[PDB]
Order: sequence, then C-alpha cells, then structure tokens
Amino acid sequence: AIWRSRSFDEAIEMFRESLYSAKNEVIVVTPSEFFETIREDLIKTLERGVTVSLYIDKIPDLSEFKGKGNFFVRQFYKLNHLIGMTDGKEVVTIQNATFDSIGPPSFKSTYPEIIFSQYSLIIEIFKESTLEKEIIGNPKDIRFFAMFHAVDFVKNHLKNRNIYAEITGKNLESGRLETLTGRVVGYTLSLREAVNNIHLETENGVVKVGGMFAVIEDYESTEIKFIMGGSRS
Amino acid sequence: AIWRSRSFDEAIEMFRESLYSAKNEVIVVTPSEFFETIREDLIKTLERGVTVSLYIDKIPDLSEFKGKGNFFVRQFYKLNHLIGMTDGKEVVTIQNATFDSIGPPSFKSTYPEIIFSQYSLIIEIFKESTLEKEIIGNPKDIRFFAMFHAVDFVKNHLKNRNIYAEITGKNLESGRLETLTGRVVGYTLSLREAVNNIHLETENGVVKVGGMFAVIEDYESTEIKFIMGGSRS
Ligand SMILES: OC[C@H]1O[C@H](O[C@H]2[C@H](O)[C@@H](O)[C@H](O)O[C@@H]2CO)[C@H](O)[C@@H](O)[C@@H]1O
Ligand SMILES: OC[C@H]1O[C@H](O[C@H]2[C@H](O)[C@@H](O)[C@H](O)O[C@@H]2CO)[C@H](O)[C@@H](O)[C@@H]1O
Repeated sequence: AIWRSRSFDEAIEMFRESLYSAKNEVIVVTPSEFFETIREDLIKTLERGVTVSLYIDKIPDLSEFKGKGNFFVRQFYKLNHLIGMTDGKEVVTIQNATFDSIGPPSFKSTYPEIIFSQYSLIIEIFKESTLEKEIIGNPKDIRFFAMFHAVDFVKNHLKNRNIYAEITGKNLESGRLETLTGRVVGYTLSLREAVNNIHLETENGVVKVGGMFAVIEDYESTEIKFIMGGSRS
Repeated sequence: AIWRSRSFDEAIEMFRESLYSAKNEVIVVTPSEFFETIREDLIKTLERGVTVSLYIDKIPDLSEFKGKGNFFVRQFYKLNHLIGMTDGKEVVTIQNATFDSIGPPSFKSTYPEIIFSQYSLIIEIFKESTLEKEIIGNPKDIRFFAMFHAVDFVKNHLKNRNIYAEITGKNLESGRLETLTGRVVGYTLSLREAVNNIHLETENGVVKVGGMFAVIEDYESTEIKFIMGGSRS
C-alpha cells in the first residue's frame, strides 16, 4: 500500500506507528528541528531492544540515551525531510518538513520500489555522513536490518573483539529462507559503489551475507543479530 | 502505475520507450558497462532538442556527441543501477544491473512517491559528482525539468552571459499554473541542503522559481527553457 497525508500531525503519528512495529532496526533521518518531537519515540524503540540508527544535521544532548539500548548517530548536513524506515519493510517520509510542518506531503508505504529507492538514498547519505555516537547497551543482541550499518559496526569492532551472528536470510542459489549461525570472520565494504557484506563462518564454511537487494553474495538478509564475544558469560 | 520486470531486455526496452517520450530533459545514471547499450538512444534524444543529463563512473569517447544537442555529463563512481528519469514524470530503474544483466528486478513508474524518492537520490549523487562535459548545441533552447541542473548551468554561465527564460510552473500562493518569461538575474544553490532556485526578473518583479516539490520559492517548475543572450540574432 501507499498512505498519503497533508497533515504534519497525521504524518508524525504514522511515523510513530511505524517505529512501534519495529523488531530489528529503524533508520531515522531527521532535521534537527524535529529531534525533540521524536525523542521519546526513539527512547521507547531502544527500550524494546530495537536498534535506532539516526542521521541528523547536529548532534543533540543525548544524556537521556545512556544505557537505553543499541543507538548509532551519524551527522549529515542536511536533509530537509523526516524519513523513517522500519525493518526494511516500510517507510514513512515527510517531504520538506524543515520548510512546512503544517501541511507537507507525506507518505507511508511497503512497496519494494519505494523501499529500493529510499534504501539507495539512505546509502548515499551514509557515505556522506560521519559516525558521532555509538551506544551498545545490549551487546548480547545487536540487531540490524540494513547490512551496510551492520558491516560498518563489524569494521569498527572485529579487530578488537570476536563477533558472533544469527542471520535469517534468503539463500540466493536455492531461493529459500534459512537461518544461519556462526562467527563473523571478515567483511567487504566498498563504500564508493555501496557493495557491503559480512563473511560468516558457518558449519558449511565461510559464506558472504549481503543486504537488501543483494546479488553477488551467497545470502541476502534483512534480519541480522550480532552477539559480542564474551557478552553472554 | 508501476510496471515490473525480471528481464534485462524488457527493462532496457522500457528505458528506451521512456526516453522516447521526453520533451524537456532526461536524467540518466548508468554504470559505464552499459553506455554502449544506450549510446544511440542518447543521441536520438539529443537530436529532438531534449537535454540529456548523464551520470557515469567513467567518461566514454563522446566524439559522436559533437553538436548533437544539449548534453551534460557528470562523473560519479559508482551507482550499480541504470536509472532514467524523464521530464520529472516517470522513472525506469534496473536494480544492480552491474551484477545481473540477465534477470535483475526492474520497474517503471509515474507515482510521485517514487519520483520524490529518486529525485532526492539523484540530488545526493549530484552533490557527490563532478561536471566533466557540457555541450550546448542549441543555445536558443536549453531545456530542463530538474531545477538543480538548471541552477548549476546558471551558476557556471551567468557571470559571462545574459540568460533569458521561459518557465511554466505552479504559483505556490494561488496553486495555479502560469507561464513566465524574463531574464535570470541570480540564483540560490545551497548544495549541502539541496535548496536550489533561479531568481527571474519578470514584468511583476524578481521572483524565485524552485524545482520539483518546492516550498519556499514563489513558483515550482519542472518545465524550464533558457535562451542565451544574443543567441537568437
Ligand atoms: O550484491 C551487491 C550489493 O547489493 C545491494 O547493495 C545495493 C543496494 O541495494 C542499493 O540500494 C545501492 O544503491 O547499491 C548497492 C550496491 O549496488 C546489497 O544491499 C549489498 O549488501 C550488496 O553488497
Ligand atoms: O523549496 C525548497 C526546495 O524544495 C525542493 O528541493 C528538495 C528536493 O525536492 C528533494 O528531492 C531534496 O532531497 O531536498 C531538496 C531541498 O529540501 C526543490 O526541488 C528545490 O528547488 C527547493 O529549493
């Protein structure tokens, strides 16, 4: 479906309703003007164990976020739209919110063509951003739907800590859904062309797990859980 | 509508059919692998007086393009999808074409939510690109649908040449369609936040004309024609 509105209030309610449904990760791109509007909906999302991956033009006071969950903040100056993408399944977009908050066009959709287009947009923003904050409140259960965020996390931590994974994804040879477990032993992150995957050692050998829309890897996944080595002991 | 395919051949035919309908401008983002596939469809588009704004990871041999029309090429390393957006009205996208050309998911749509998402994607690519070629074969009739491309052109030429315009667009106060004529006397291009407009001197004073989805300007337009000063004499 596509749901449409010209009420900022209605759109923000749809945004909140979308975040409330999240099980793994929400990616939020927001003008800093609207951080206070969504701050508590962030907090409540983190408190369910869902990852929040925020993009914002100025880093706010994040005192309140201490220990609340798994939270990543990247600085990107500047997108004038509020975007939320939940579990890679649904997006809510408020267009040009910086300039009209009020009556802007907004939409919510699960259509894969819209998700592809926005996934691609978010990856360009990712390339154009800098990581400013990472809080890993739950190192036994670090969830992602976006493999490029998962791989960025691997890149920053693998040299110092072992990282285990549970992944549900599509076997690109057979087309069937599988659940894999094992140890992350490497990764590919070719930033400029947006190729990204983890190399996961399983009982069947080391396989490559790509993200949404993957082609070259052995698996495609939007359901990723990492477990830091030693965290469960 | 949304049209979908898993045939590269079918998708390329849809891409060609979309370009064939263009009246003002086509934006094409292509891996360089596919330039030869679309080269002649570029040429034929230019020969109708339509602007081609190409993004590509490596600049090809463009000998053949000499004098053919109004052609802009920007280098961007690298997008793995073929995207064509025609007149701001329709997009065709072939996902991950670099890796599968063959059976990739492709789509064609006129839905404004898809156009908004891809317009936004293309603007990020624009920010991340460098202009490598500009050929102005028809200086009396330089057409655009994308105001950020039109403003980039103004930025590079206004100091050296007068530039006149004919614009059809929506008056953002009245909501009605108008046709405006006059002289371009300035512009706004705030690259990092993607604000872009021309300042057009009309018989009613100097007005700001923004592009698709504009809010802060006096007009929104996807139907822009520039005429270089002295070109008609
Ligand atoms: O199998 C190759 C990669 O495919 C996808 O990456 C795409 C992404 O879907 C798209 O939004 C973006 O614009 O381009 C990249 C690369 O072409 C997977 O998400 C990746 O994990 C794969 O590496
Ligand atoms: O009126 C402000 C600007 O609105 C639009 O620009 C948007 C664009 O639609 C969107 O795709 C992009 O991501 O952000 C920009 C800026 O918020 C018009 O196209 C512009 O011409 C206006 O300046």
